[PDB]
Amino acid sequence: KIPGYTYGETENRAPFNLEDLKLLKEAVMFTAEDEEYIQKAGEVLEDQVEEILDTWYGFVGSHPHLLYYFTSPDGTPNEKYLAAVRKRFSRWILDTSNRSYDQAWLDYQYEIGLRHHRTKKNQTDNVESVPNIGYRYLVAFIYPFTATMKPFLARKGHTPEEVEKMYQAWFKATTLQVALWSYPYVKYGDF
Amino acid sequence: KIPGYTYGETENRAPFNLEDLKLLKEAVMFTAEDEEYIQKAGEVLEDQVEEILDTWYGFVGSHPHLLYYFTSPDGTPNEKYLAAVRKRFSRWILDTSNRSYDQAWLDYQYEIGLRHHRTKKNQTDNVESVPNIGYRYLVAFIYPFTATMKPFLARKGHTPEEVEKMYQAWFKATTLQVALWSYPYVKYGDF
Ligand code: HEM
Ligand code: HEM
Repeated sequence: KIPGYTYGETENRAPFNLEDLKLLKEAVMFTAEDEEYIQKAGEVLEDQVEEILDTWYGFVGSHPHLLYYFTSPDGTPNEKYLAAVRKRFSRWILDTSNRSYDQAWLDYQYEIGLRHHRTKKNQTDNVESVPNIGYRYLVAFIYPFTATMKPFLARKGHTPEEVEKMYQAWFKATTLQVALWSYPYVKYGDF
Repeated sequence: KIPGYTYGETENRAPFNLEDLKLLKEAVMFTAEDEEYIQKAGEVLEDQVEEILDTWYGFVGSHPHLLYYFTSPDGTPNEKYLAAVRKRFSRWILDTSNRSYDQAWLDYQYEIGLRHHRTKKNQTDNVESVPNIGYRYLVAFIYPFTATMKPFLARKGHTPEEVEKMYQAWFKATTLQVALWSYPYVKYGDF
């Protein structure tokens, strides 16, 4: 098992439903054409995942104000936290590419947003760390995550158009997901 | 002479400062190299601006749930609302390419986020319409805005190199800006 990973077992039901989902997917231009390529993207990404996270944490860990979010109260990086989160992140990359975007998925998007927000942050791994990830970086992270991703989508031998649609499906998925994760951060009624 | 366009005149100081902006630019990977390239995006965009809004309002306009936020209580578009908003939106495309991202720029980012949130929505043009634009769509719109932008950066004859640099800079500026806009949506201290 992957510790802390509780997909389909949140227990706890999302405040947004499947109609909300249809409507947000439309805002983000996500169609059945995108579900083909997001999963195609899975195949291309599966065995590259370790190297992706190395480029990811290499970006986080090269900025103090972002590494911050992984630190012990003494301002040193919690190595256990980093490594515990790394694994669920790994699994998310795959989930995005493999789960059906349904009630359970939605329930876990609620979960994940709660884990970034002060509501649930740090309870999953029983670490002591910063209480809240300020929402501004969640939005901002949309850029580096998407953009780091692009080379990795090519590397496994794919024709610019194959890569551009995989990329775009990934861009939309990320945006969509983040948008959903904003729920706990937003003043009630403004979501 | 653009009604309700109050850039530099907001009377109204932003709750995020310029060190916040440096850190957020950093999350978004935005550097001096991007400064140059949005600037260059501007020369390309300037004389296409009208067609971009036609592409843009076409998107808002074929989704009832999105046109929603421009409608009068009876559920029709407030055409006075769209025309007034379209002018300010025009100038924003230009401002993103043209202003230094300084304290002024930042004060107006605050303002704009207030005009989307219930705080100020509908007051600029003195109209009756819906009270709040739910934050979920603000984030979601990052994708359509960015992606609908790419083909326009290509139509003035530039290399897939230059065009890729101008696109990236735009994708970064948009995300960055939206991230800032979320402020009045987000519970206090969670941003
Ligand atoms: C593109 C936006 C982001 C994506 C796609 C993303 C993805 C993820 C995923 C998949 C997890 C683990 C999910 C799980 O628990 O099952 C996670 C947790 C975490 N991420 Fe993010 N993340 C984003 C933004 C950020 C930002 C901006 C930071 C700031 C450094 C950050 C730092 C963390 C931390 C500290 C955790 C552990 C949360 C906890 O204590 O449960 N993430 N993220
Ligand atoms: C990438 C995301 C978005 C961008 C770049 C953007 C851009 C803008 C700009 C530049 C303005 C004029 C600001 C000014 O007065 O100076 C505006 C206003 C407005 N936009 Fe957005 N916007 C975004 C998201 C949305 C969404 C999701 C909707 C929903 C349909 C929307 C609907 C509106 C409305 C109704 C106003 C008028 C607000 C008021 O009453 O003053 N916008 N937007």
